[PDB]
Amino acid sequence: CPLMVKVLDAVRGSPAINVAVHVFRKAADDTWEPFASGKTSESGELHGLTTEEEFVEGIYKVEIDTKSYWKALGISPFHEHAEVVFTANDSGPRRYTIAALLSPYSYSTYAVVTN
Amino acid sequence: CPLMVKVLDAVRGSPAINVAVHVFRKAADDTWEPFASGKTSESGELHGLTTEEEFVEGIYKVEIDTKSYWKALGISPFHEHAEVVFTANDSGPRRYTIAALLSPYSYSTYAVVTN
Amino acid sequence: CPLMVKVLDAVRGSPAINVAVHVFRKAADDTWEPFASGKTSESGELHGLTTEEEFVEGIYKVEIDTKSYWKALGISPFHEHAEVVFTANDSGPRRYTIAALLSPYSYSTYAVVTN
Amino acid sequence: CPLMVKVLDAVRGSPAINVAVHVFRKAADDTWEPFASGKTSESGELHGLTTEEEFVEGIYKVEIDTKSYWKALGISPFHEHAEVVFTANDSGPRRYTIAALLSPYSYSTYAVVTN
Repeated sequence: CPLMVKVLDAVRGSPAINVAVHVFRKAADDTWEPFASGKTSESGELHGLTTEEEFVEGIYKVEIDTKSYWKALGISPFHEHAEVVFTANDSGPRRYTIAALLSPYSYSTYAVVTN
Repeated sequence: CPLMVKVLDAVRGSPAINVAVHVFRKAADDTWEPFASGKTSESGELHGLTTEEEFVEGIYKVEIDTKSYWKALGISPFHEHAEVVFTANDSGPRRYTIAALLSPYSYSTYAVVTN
Repeated sequence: CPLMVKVLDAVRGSPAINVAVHVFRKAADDTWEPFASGKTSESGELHGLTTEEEFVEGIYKVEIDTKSYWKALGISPFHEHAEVVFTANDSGPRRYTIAALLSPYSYSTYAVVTN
Repeated sequence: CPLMVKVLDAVRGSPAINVAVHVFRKAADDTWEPFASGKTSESGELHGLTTEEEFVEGIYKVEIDTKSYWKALGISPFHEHAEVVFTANDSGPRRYTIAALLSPYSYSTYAVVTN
């Protein structure tokens, strides 16, 4: 599991469950190519998006579909999405945890990168 | 104005208005002595807490009364208050802005220290 | 000034100065069209990006060029940029402040929407 | 494990290791009584602070000794401590994860509360 996404709801103090996550990788033509996607579990985590073989060096974008999450809770939020754009594996393979803490008019994102 | 406090509401996307703020200074007996207090304005800011003369080097605590703010909005919060403890240090002229971004189960606090 | 961008540096406790900011508007072909851009001032703020006339309802993206900011300071960052995607909605008069608090491996973004 | 503390370093994108954590509980005389303490592990987590029997209803303060952590990394930070003050178990026993994301001039704290 070289890439994991974790999403927390800062209004309820709970994992954000069933949040759609789309990962893209920048292609040589500079466009965003679909790479992997999934939904967060009951723990607010999304495991198994990729493998060490497929997760090569590159620029990746993790799009967390926060607006659909808040709309299902009856909240009209500010953001469409939370986006996390980063270069991965440029100094060799690493394990990445991308976390997002959500509120209707704010989000925080952090990364924990381990070798 | 050497010390200003700013509070933002991440649920409503607005300044957090009428939030009580208490500032304390650590005494020689290691207890916290009341130093200044007020309520945030319509802009979520609290100005005029102290003066350059009174705001000497020392350890200060800013307590932002977040629970009463959320309860007034009908929202169940986690924290009793947001706390910011810091040492004021003279290293040329300084102005301190202590900011807090609030959500019911999370807060971020930052300081902007300028000359 | 219906749209303002503010950027803060959580490592130095200062406004993030000379940060490039690019604003885009979603077009009918679903691509992102350049809309406005600038660099943050000495106060970490970027004013005058647009006018009430031009800033119509639509989906906007604010890209804050955080990686170039950290690299100029000699700090190894995680993100390529901080991204803020939102819909501008007319529901009475509105002023949008898009803020970003930056650290090398994390950022918080919030919006203050006032009348 | 009804109470766990997790600390992350937002400058390095790593767990914050060997961070001292002190927990206090408000006594009937309104003073803060020592309750539990420990140091974060290699994963930035602190487990085993208390038991379901000992972690009764009350107001608790989690003091994370951030200044000593940054000073060991050669950084003179703004805050003395990160403090998290909350009422626990007032609607019956709950499991609490108290997380803190650290930077030299800012900290964010969130809680994940599960039944």
